[PDB]
Amino acid sequence: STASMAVEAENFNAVGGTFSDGQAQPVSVYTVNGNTAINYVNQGDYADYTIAVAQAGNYTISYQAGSGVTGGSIEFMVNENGSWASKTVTAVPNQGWDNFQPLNGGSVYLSAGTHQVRLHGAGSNNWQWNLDKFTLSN
Ligand SMILES: OC[C@H]1O[C@@H](O)[C@H](O)[C@H](O[C@@H]2O[C@H]3CO[C@@H]([C@@H]2O)[C@@H]3O[C@@H]2O[C@H](CO)[C@H](O)[C@H](O[C@@H]3O[C@H]4CO[C@@H]([C@@H]3O)[C@@H]4O[C@@H]3O[C@H](CO)[C@H](O)[C@H](O[C@@H]4O[C@H]5CO[C@@H]([C@@H]4O)[C@@H]5O)[C@H]3O)[C@H]2O)[C@H]1O
Ligand SMILES: [Ca+2]
Ligand SMILES: [Ca+2]
Ligand SMILES: [Cl-]
Ligand SMILES: [Cl-]
Ligand SMILES: [Cl-]
Repeated sequence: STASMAVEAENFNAVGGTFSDGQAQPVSVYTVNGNTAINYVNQGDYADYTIAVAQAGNYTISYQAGSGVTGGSIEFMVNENGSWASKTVTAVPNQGWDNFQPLNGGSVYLSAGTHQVRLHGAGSNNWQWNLDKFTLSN
């Protein structure tokens, strides 16, 4: 029943958000120290992923995330019946925008099948967090 899926944050299928950050897209990509990551993530911004799950299970969520402010949080959601269901919300420690640290995101039950996952800038701050990748582990 062991399974592990690392999803690169830069490999979103869509991004969105209202915050005016002056960029071409509401969430941007950059590289630092060979880590490609999403940045310019603001409050209300989100990044959508499609994930194929062979093995049903209660997966643990781990983010490689960083922030340079207090008040960023990653809300992990799954689309269930054309309706986003909030799964976990995780504050991101303020240890520097480029300083990615493993961050425990709680757990989410994923059936065998294909899931739409949303990572949403859920905290109070105008600026939220940067994200290298996240890993789902059973
Ligand atoms: O006599 C007294 C006055 O003298 C006069 O000469 C002056 O006019 C002055 O008047 C004041 O001037 C300042 C001080 O008070 C206000 C008054 O007008 C004014 O305040 C400034 O106003 C600015 C807008 O006009 C700004 O809001 C400024 O705030 C800052 O603006 C930028 C720079 O630093 C941040 C700060 O909010 C903001 O930058 C953003 O900060 C984010 C962290 O908060 C983050 O780093 C953003 O960047 C992102 O970081 C990582 C995530 O994604 C990417 C992205 O680059 C990256 O990986 C960043 O853009 C405010 O102080 C009298 O003194
Ligand atoms: Ca943004
Ligand atoms: Ca990455
Ligand atoms: Cl990926
Ligand atoms: Cl590194
Ligand atoms: Cl769950």
